[PDB]
Amino acid sequence: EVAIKMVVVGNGAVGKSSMIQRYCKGIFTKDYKKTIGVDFLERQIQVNDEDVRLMLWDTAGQITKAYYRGAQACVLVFSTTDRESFEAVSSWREKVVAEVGDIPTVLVQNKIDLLDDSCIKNEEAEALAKRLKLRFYRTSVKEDLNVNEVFKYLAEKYLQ
Ligand SMILES: Nc1nc2c(ncn2[C@@H]2O[C@H](COP(=O)(O)OP(=O)(O)NP(=O)(O)O)[C@@H](O)[C@H]2O)c(=O)[nH]1
Ligand SMILES: [Mg+2]
Repeated sequence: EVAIKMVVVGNGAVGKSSMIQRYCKGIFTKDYKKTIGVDFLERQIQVNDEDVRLMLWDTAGQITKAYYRGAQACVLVFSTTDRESFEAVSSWREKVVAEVGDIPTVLVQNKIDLLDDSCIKNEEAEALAKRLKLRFYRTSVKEDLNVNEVFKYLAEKYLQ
């Protein structure tokens, strides 16, 4: 079994904990509880012909070097309804790079079910993905849309 440590970063309330808990535990709740300390969740999946255990590290976005240390893949998350979270993506990217260098990374626009309150045009999100040279997924944790694919992509990229 191959273990992969993955970090998930982004501004407060973008849905980092919701993403991780949906992926690992299959649930979603509407109430916002800011993450306390660092929470460790895991999921065992199959990639090709190999058992893989994804070790997902969760912490609040509003961070110690120990959180990033040894990270092998990274999700950069912003929220459909939070322009500041989108503007902060580059800052989060550079924070991760400064800690661990070049690791497989993916850009995620979460809360896509709230498109009526969107603060980011589709073309702006895609322009950011291109400028950062990152694969881009639109997710809804509430609807369980594309969450599995985000983590599968990172696991496949690490193993390749
Ligand atoms: N409509 C909708 N709400 C979502 C979605 N994902 C998360 N939320 C909501 O957004 C709020 C914040 O989610 P949470 O996962 O705690 O965010 P976080 O990035 O972990 N925050 P923190 O950095 O403070 O720990 C919660 O009210 C949660 O229900 C989504 O895809 N759609
Ligand atoms: Mg959280």
